Amino acid sequence: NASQEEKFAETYNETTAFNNKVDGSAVQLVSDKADKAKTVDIYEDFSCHYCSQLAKETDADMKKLIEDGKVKVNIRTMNFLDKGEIGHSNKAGTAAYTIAKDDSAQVYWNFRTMLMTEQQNIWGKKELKDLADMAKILGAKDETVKKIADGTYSDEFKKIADDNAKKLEKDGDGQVSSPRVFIDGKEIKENATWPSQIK
Repeated sequence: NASQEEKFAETYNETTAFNNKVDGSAVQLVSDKADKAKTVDIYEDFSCHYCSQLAKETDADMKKLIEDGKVKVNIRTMNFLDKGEIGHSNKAGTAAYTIAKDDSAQVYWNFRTMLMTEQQNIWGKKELKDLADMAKILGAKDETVKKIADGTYSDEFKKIADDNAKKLEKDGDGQVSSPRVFIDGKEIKENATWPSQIK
């Protein structure tokens, strides 16, 4: 509820030292320290439990690898859990994409963490205007908040999600599911420990 959400500003308030941009259908996270960095593709859906668990398990180790220039992470959001409808995966994904495209890496990172951590509490209960309010609490620019509420990128996001599903089908084993992690194009078997592959 509203009073709970005000406190998110304390809860989801990590600092970041990397850049964010949209590259094709990826949200690319990479720092200026990148030095022969490995490309890490992460296919995920904001309604998916195992994606939320993976984020909880790996986000701290991932953040450091990005900051230190060891990896370039492509967050490749999908929306299959909405089963073709415009549901939570699309709304949450659109909101996060809007921040990724127009706003700071720090707000993006904290918003993504929030969506994954709060997943079961918020699934199906947040419209774009509500996600916009959450983005404001987490520091998004005024225009970003407006674009989330307005669904300015809803259609763009539909294509992002479809494009990531198509890429996953081509690059993997043909199955589209999530979460999935690839390092330099090779699928990782135990996703929960992928950061430990990076030396």
